[PDB]
Amino acid sequence: VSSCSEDWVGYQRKCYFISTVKRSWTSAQNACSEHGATLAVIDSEKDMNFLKRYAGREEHWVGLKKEPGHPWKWSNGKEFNNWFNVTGSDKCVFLKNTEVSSMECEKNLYWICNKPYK
Amino acid sequence: SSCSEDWVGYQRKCYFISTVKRSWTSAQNACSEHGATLAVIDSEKDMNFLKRYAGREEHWVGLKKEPGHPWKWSNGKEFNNWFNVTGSDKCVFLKNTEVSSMECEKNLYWICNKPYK
Ligand SMILES: [Cl-]
Ligand SMILES: [Cl-]
Ligand SMILES: [Cl-]
Repeated sequence: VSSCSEDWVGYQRKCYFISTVKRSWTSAQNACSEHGATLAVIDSEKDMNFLKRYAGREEHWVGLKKEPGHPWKWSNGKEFNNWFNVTGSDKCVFLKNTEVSSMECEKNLYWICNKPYK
Repeated sequence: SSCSEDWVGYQRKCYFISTVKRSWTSAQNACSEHGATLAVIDSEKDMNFLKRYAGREEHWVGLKKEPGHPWKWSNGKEFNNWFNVTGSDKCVFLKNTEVSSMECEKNLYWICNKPYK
């Protein structure tokens, strides 16, 4: 048995899936959830650097969302402590090779899921 | 299991992206130190992954042409020219928007790969 599917990317004890189609943050989260994953949680600078580089030119949703009145929360429930900057003031976070920013959640963007190694 | 620490697993191969720029030969030797070779590309999936993994900077991969011999992959498989290598040099590099060639003695980042079981 192996830690990740052959069509997922394994890095630093997490398996990643990068989508081939664009959908809303909520639909993407649902799609990750169908595969025992969440929209990507980023634990380290290593994880961030890998994610931004690979994302490339195109915006990709990741597992971070900010609701007015609540702290920033990762999709696995872990509170986010703002160790990286997120520009803009929209609820849903995306990244790409040159930015980590925010956009309206209903916008159709590519996405990235992750889950622990099996 | 999986690829080792600091390696990336995709399509039953483990990949490693360098943090320093070196000649193609020095790069191949560095890969060899870790049971790998400069990246070999078996499929369109591998190619698309490698170009994305490489990002914006040029990275050496395991394709090289000795001017009296055909093109050959670092794992011994002859290259069937399923993609074009532009430029005018012996050693192949790629990045997210390009596969081309450069003088082998030039210092570029590199990507290693190895199968895995
Ligand atoms: Cl998809
Ligand atoms: Cl290195
Ligand atoms: Cl360097």
